[PDB]
Amino acid sequence: CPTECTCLDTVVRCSNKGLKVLPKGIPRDVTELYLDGNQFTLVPKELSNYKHLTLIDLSNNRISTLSNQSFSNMTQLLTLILSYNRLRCIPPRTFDGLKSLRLLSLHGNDISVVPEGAFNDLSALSHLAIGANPLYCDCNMQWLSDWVKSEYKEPGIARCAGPGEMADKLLLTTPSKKFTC
Amino acid sequence: CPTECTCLDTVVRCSNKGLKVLPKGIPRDVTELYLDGNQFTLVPKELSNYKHLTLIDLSNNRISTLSNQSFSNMTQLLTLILSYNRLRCIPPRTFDGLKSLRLLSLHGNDISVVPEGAFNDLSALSHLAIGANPLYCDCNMQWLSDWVKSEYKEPGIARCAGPGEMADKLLLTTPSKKFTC
Repeated sequence: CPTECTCLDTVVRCSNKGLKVLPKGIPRDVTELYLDGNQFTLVPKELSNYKHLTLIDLSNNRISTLSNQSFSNMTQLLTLILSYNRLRCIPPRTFDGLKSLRLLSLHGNDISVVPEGAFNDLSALSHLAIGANPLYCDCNMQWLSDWVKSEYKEPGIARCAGPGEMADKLLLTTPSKKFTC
Repeated sequence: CPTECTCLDTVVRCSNKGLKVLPKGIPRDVTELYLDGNQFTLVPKELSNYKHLTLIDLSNNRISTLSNQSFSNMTQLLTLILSYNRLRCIPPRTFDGLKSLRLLSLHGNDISVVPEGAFNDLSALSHLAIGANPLYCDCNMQWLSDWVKSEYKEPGIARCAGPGEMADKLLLTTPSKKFTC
């Protein structure tokens, strides 16, 4: 078990420890990894190397960018929590391969645009949190409006920042035809 | 259509209009009612006259209290959004009768206690939002840990404020055995 962490029952906790680098020597069999409340600015490239990992909590960090390699090779991942970071741009293939992912939180970031096709591989995703973001509700967000409107995937919290008449309207219930360019 | 609102084919919006009481003249056939961003202090009991109403949005109001009586007669309701209000605790029968409810948001309140049985009749509930609440995760909250663990319902935002070591711990994955008195 890393010095900075506690390890119990394949669950590894390194929460609120002032970390900006992944602790060395995390158990190979880790299933739940809690890195909330630290000072990471990037997703560590190594998280891909933990082949049993089904939950990642990186909430309340300083993460400003993702790469198309960030969650690569994580076909087993169930829960991905990126709440309360500094995300804005979401690379189009960031979530590729994540065919087991059920829960995704992007709530509390600086996101205006989620590119179409970003959820192409996310066929098991049942619960999206994407509130507390300045969503720009033009035709480029129309696909997401349609996506959340099947089986209550977003909880009526996320709202358009704009433009114009879209101001303060819920992502969930606003008709997809109103998302125009 | 109320003077304080805009209406389109059974959807009635009265958002950000400085209201503290329901506008008079809500059409009898209303299906979605948006009262977000006003100064309501209670859920109006007269909402139960509108028998086709399946979505109520009361986000961003000043609701400090619910009654066991709040949602009497409103059996058809599918969505109830109470985000960003002043709620401290859910009375145990406040959601009785809401057997069709799919989505309930209590996100962004002051809730420390949700009493056992509050979700008894919520057998259709598939998405709960209860993040940004100072949840007090003692034995009186163990049932809620078990409830969110029983099925995929909550995307990993809800957190314990306490007691003690329970501070900052996720409701979703923190073992129910830790919810003690």
